[PDB]
Amino acid sequence: GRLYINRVFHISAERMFELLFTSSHFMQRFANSRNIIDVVSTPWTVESGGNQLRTMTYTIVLSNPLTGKYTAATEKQTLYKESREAQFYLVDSEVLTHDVPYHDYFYTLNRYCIVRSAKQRCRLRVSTDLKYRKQPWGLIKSLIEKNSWSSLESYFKKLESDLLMEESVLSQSIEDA
Ligand SMILES: CC(C)CCCC[C@](C)(O)[C@H]1CC[C@H]2[C@@H]3CC=C4C[C@@H](O)CC[C@]4(C)[C@H]3CC[C@@]21C
Repeated sequence: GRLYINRVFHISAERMFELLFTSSHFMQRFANSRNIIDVVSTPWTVESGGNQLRTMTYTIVLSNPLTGKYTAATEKQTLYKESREAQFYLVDSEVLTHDVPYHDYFYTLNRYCIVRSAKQRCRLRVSTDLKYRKQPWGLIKSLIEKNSWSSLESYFKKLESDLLMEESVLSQSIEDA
């Protein structure tokens, strides 16, 4: 679909994963700045396949005249079995909206890839794709496209800006010790 973040940070692959995929204060501050409230999540849970599973719910406060003031959302995060601690993290995040128009007809798939670059460095790669169900006809999908890609771009750029500010204070704190 679209590649929104491709960057090497001066944060370890371990710390980057715990920043993004645990109930970190970093994520709480970032979600608030994006008007995402009432974040509820699970711990990472193992299943028979070997992959790990984490699910979240939250409410997105919307600025769209075509939508209501709020929409419920559900996120299912899949950490693939191929991941190795502090070395390689590959998460597939599927996001469902529940109160926007045509919410039954599409969802979003975000793939997060964290690979350790050096000793305290990592490369984060986030790609985004829209998925469709029930075969939305004609005008429905073009409306979905024009009301998603720009909001997803705005979302992940603010995350990259916050990760860079995090990199600047965390790498300094580690280096100074
Ligand atoms: C047809 C037309 C009336 C639809 C308009 C309303 C749709 C929204 C509001 O335009 C949706 C579409 C994609 C939705 C985003 C998809 C993925 C994520 C990543 C996750 O971490 C945090 C929530 C977030 C940013 C979702 C936010 C809500 C988005 C942006």
